Amino acid sequence: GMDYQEYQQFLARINTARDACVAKDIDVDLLMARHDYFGRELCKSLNIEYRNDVPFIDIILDIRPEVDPLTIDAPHITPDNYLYINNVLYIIDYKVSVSNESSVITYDKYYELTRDISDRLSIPIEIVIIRIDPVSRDLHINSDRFKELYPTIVVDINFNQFFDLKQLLYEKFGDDEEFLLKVAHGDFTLTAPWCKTGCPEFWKHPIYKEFKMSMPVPERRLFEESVKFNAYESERWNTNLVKIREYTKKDYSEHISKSAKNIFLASGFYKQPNKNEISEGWTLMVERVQDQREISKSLHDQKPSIHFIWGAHNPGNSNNATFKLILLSKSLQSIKGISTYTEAFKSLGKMMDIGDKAIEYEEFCMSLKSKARSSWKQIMNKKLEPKQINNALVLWEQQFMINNDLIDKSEKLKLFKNFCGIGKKQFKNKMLEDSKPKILDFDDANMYLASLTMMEQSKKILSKSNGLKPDNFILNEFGSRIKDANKETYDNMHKIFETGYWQCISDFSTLMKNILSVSQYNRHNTFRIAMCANNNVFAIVFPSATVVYSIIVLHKEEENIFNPGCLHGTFKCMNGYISISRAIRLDKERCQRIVSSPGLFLTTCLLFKHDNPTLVMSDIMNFSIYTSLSITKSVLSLTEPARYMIMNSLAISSNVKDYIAEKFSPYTKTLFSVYMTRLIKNACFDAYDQRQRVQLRDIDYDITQKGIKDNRELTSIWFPGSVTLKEYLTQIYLPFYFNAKGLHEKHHVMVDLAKTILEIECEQRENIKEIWSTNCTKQTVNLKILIHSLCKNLLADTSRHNHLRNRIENRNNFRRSITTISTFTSSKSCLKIGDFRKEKELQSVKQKKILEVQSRKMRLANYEMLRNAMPNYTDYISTKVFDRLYELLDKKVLTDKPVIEQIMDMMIDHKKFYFTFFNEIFVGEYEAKMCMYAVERIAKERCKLNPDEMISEPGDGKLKVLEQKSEQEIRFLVETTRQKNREIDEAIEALLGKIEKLSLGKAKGLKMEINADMSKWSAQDVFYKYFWLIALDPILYPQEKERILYFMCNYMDKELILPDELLFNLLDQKVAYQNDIIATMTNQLNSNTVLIKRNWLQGNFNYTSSYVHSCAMSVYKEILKEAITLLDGSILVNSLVHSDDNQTSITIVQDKMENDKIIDFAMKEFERACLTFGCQANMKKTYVTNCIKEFVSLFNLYGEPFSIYGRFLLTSVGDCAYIGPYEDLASRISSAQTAIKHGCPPSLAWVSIAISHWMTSLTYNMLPGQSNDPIDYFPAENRKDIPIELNGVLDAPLSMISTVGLESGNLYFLIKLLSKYTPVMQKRESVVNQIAEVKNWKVEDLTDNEIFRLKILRYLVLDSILTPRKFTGSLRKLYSFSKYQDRLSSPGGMVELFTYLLEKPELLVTKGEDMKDYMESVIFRYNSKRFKESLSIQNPAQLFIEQILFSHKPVIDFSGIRDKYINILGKVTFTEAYRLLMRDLSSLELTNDDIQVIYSYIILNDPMMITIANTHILSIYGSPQRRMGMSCSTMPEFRNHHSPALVLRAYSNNPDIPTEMARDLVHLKEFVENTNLEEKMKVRIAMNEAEKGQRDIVFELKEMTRFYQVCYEYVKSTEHKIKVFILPAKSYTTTDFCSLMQGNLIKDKEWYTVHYLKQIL
RNA sequence: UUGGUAGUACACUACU
RNA sequence: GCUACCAA
Repeated sequence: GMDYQEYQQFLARINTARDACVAKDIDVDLLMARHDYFGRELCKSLNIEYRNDVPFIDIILDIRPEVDPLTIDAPHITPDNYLYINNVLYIIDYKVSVSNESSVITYDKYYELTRDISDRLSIPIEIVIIRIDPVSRDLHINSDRFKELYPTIVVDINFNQFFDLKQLLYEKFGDDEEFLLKVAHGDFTLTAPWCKTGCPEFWKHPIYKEFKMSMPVPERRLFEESVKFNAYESERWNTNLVKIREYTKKDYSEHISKSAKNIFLASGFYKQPNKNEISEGWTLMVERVQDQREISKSLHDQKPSIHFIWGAHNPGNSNNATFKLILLSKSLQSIKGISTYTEAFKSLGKMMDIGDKAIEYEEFCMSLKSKARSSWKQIMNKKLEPKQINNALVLWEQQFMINNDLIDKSEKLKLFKNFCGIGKKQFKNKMLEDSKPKILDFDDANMYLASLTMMEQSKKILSKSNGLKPDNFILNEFGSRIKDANKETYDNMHKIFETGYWQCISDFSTLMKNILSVSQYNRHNTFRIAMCANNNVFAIVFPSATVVYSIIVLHKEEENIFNPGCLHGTFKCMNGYISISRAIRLDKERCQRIVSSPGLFLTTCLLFKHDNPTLVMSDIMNFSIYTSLSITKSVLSLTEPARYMIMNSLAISSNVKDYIAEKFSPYTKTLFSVYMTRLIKNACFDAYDQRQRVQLRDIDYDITQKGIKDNRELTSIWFPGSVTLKEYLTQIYLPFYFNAKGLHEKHHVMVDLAKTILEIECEQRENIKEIWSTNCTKQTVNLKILIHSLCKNLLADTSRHNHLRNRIENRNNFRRSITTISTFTSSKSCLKIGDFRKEKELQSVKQKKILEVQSRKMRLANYEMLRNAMPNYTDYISTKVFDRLYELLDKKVLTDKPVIEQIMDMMIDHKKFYFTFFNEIFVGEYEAKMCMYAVERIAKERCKLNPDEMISEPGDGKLKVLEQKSEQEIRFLVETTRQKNREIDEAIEALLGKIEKLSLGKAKGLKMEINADMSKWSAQDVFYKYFWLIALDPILYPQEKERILYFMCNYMDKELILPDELLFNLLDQKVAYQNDIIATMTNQLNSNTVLIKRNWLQGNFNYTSSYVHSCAMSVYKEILKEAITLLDGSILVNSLVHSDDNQTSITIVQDKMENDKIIDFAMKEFERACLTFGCQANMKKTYVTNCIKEFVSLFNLYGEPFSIYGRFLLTSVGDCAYIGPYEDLASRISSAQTAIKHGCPPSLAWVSIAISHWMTSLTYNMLPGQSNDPIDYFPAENRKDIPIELNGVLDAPLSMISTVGLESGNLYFLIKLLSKYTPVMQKRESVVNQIAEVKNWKVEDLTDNEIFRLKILRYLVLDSILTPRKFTGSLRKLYSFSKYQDRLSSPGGMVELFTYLLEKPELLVTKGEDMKDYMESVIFRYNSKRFKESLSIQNPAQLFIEQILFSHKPVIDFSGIRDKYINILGKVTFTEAYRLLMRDLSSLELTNDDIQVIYSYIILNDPMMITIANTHILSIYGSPQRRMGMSCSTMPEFRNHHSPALVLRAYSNNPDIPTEMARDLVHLKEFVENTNLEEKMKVRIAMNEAEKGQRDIVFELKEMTRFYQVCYEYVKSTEHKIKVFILPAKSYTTTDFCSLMQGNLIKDKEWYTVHYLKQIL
């Protein structure tokens, strides 16, 4: 082959090389040698003279000696060789390449540059590129004329020696990162392998053998060939892809064409909504429902539409608590007549009859309260003895003993067993496996009329004036701003607040708050009494998670009550009537929503009514009060399907028939549900009849006006009136968001989920046999089409970023320690398998002991078993992520080597996988999490490159993309139709019988929007298809592929673990063989596991699956395009993909076919496209329009963006962790912020903000006149002037609130001061200038309020403040906690660890890359009280009520607050904290320097706060204008290093442990010494210990922590988040965004232009 | 840890 | 579950 001396030299250089530099040079020399070697052998075959390089002037001098080299101006190119024959100049170049790319550039360059000289000399110059493929050895020559001179070229040439040399060089430097960078060139770069060896076990894996045998022989070879391929060692990175693509090209192209030709087979009759479709669907629905339910036509089977009866108040009587107590007692005893429970009721009134001894009652109660309020903790070891007060046995305020002297045992029993339903079961069952749930007959005539009268009656009663002042918190504290935003909404509030509706719901809320408060400490042998501001309504809280209660209403006329279907009986008493509701057993989470309901109801009504004069508020309220309060499964079964039913009904193409027939399953237990089912039914019919008004006709300015200039011509759904399209959509989609979470029980959501999973698995085992098919067989993939489409997409996507593998590694921290990755160190749940029999069986015993004790303590009248019955029980426990990492680190299973390297190892080591449900809906092992991390993050990055894949799109990016696509599509439709008819239009407008002939022949536009949904995405996918996605991937090495595929093989052998909960119930009633799917699939409860093969579990492979989804839509695009060119038309196809969400947009212009046939064609190919890739498009849900896009609950209407922003407003009432006034309010406010960027109008945002305040204050009894109300305790004559940190009212422009939330409260206050106290001459200056002028301020001139505020800002805010502490862990399952306990018990353990952390203070804020660092930082965490509390799951209802009940107890650690400004035993009450705060401030004065420090930490430290400050000062507003055409704009960056963890270590002073580390460190030190800190805490430490006379290791830790936490939040750069705002115009800069925001959020009806007087940022 | 004895604590309170 | 006392 090559020269031998030359060969041995290369072999010496390779052996000697120690540098990427040296090795790189060898690579170049090998290539250049190989190129020369070819040329020499090539020239020998052509029998011409060999020349390595030849100047072009020499070519001329040779063929034209008479030409003047000084005047010819020859090009500056150097061809390898040439040949002048027959007056034709052949320019030659040799290439050794498997690709033609080098040749194209060489040709284009040479050809272009030889044109000038060709024309001058009259010499034809032919450019000849002679290439040889070094693999096949085939020659390729472009020049047809050169092949005529050499029609037979033979080059017996062998490149084997060059391949061996290259291979030896590359093997030696394979791990050299620098080598890969230099060698790689230049559209593809790799990194070092993640592992050395592959996985031989893969090739023997039965599941691989299954995957193999299922393919034809060629595809087997190609798969094994593709796995063993690696781009690093190959000529090009894409050879494998290209090879496999070309092999499958024939069958692919035939599929595209065969499918495209189907356009001519379309009948044009596609699935389509109409009267009959709806009717027949409904018919089939009723049939199915009857099989599955027990239908009743009887009203007495009715369930409560609302868990509440109500009556108006009585101004004739007193509203004193004690008065009301007696009033009820007497009213109960004076019940007249005989009925089943009247004797018990009278007895109850007797048991709370304190007679006239009210003063005794009060003082007894206040005595008990004072005691309880004396302690932060609960009172212990002091028995509560009931006091005798008249006939009543009083245990506590409004708690009464169940006195057996005052009630017959026979009557008492009826009350519990039958009325309360406590301890009763009627098993009228015939076989072992025979009792269906009962519902009302929604389609019965009279049953409907029954529901209608309830709605009618409730309107007659609640519409009436409540006869109260409308005044309330929302109105008094936010009415002003709401009115200025929009007077209409202000008026609408009053309309509501004046009615019985508002009072009724407000009463239910207050009473429920009190019911819950009261239920907490209620005992098994006591009842309790709840009251509210309405002196006619009460609640009896019956003895015992849940509350059992009955509402009691006092009223004058007997039928004058609001009875939403839960009245038990109305009774005549002494001075009128008394009504009692059925006993209600309601879980406390529902109860908490009831408390919140006034917010929901107000929000709902104002929303539905907003800006619509056709709607009657009365009608709105009657509907809204039920949706707000009917917190039931009944309504849930209606609001979900309503979206699909109604939308399908008005769609171009859809399937109402099937959706209603199969999936609509009403649970009409209440009358309201029956009433609502009807509204939905009519909605569908009404929807179809106005279908043509929604869907656009044949139409640029005619299209956009429809959505922008939205006129009100559609029929309203839930109440009489007319409605715009937007408003129409809100009525359809909003109701789903009324629904509460967890309306289903614990046991019942699991069981349903378990059964579906198991059923699907069982179906597959017995029917699903095939993996591949060409006819879209159920749950199959078209093999060759998958392969070809993957190659094509893998090529296109990989080409648009050359450093992809690097991107993956860096963005997902593959190279870094596992201990530095959030998701691998989280507090999420995780699963581990092992032997925990003893632990659990001991707990089984200990649990039953505590059960019987409490069960024995009654003045009233099993794991071990499981594991004896189950031979194959896979034992397990659920721990936390960080805890499992600790354990594995501790047992040296894991290490702190790069995470990706351990993942690779884990893919071989973990052979058996397990998953289960929660205590991402599946919990997996930590090991499972590691493996899938690699696969999904690889996919993640390539999804980001793929332009159609959107699950990878960061932030709010989707809403902006939808808009860009739809504005691109309106353009295409318009311009394309205008250009196709330019000539027809000209002939027409030039000139009625001959105009008509021409107007038919013109092209018609077709726009269709496919809003699609995929079916059983994860449960019925063809998981095998992803094997190719891995094998074909060029960025993966063979060793990496082998391990990944071995994992995926194992993954298809994974097992689901059935929670013991499911297994008990079945064993409990297992007398013999049973057919329940759970027992069936467990070999009759032999195992607690089931093998789950084909179902990859929901949430685990989203990116991977979403990438293939994109591939399926790329085939779809090609089919539609080919189909339309057969009609010589134009087409634009766009597709947006998001796991099981798909929005595909088609725009067509053609003149040979009716649109109905194109629609019919397009949908069938959509269905087929999904199926060929193993996806099942769901046509019950999938619907088609020509104007409305829907994608992941985002809309685009005729080009304009649209969102159901209401859903965020409804969640702004319940979302908080219940920690404190400031935190809770912050949490609730962020929902209003979200709604704003989603298009919420100004006035409705304020209502949300108002409600948020109310709920927050309500939680801590801080409302006006309430105990913890701080107004009187501070220098302020208005809530707006009291700080936000002390639960003051928020005061700031809405534009500012939107951008920076609660922190705007202070920021605005500081801005008011600048506007007031800077000199008259400086007022028009920027912020920085006005802050400098603070040194010329007079503190003495400031008002008391202003100094109070400033003092708080200075000494408290710098580095939330009034946060209650709780006495509370139950952390037995945490491995790391047990170790923390070993260290507590160890003699010097903890001090040793505290010491270690002070030495490495980096660990106080971060977690080091080191293992030891991590393990020791975790043990440390446990020393924190608040951390340990986080690990235990907490019921939000219990968090809510605990906060209420402890409101008067001392829960403020003021000593923790006070110490921070110095240079008392235990806890304190809220109210006492206020007082202590004021006192301290009085003796702590405020200087001009202090005020500057305030401005510098708040304003000047944040570029955002500077900008926002300037925007408010320097702005001036232009005249108002309408809102027309809203646009999506991304929020720009305002703010302008290395890993914070290491940077902080360097600080404690060696940038070593590059130079840039010092660069970081230098300006970290500047931040320190300017606002001195290093010297501040050193002094602060020295003081504390000198006072104590001994070292205080705790205080030193606290100080250090905050010192370094300040540094941690200074160093770390925040990655700019993508958040998109709907605005009146487009924002192109930071200046635009502020002006628009500032100008868009002031008035509902109009918006303003905002200009500025000076520079801003 | 086991066994025994005795307990297990609090809001609304309102123009109505 | 938590608390106080007692016994091992």
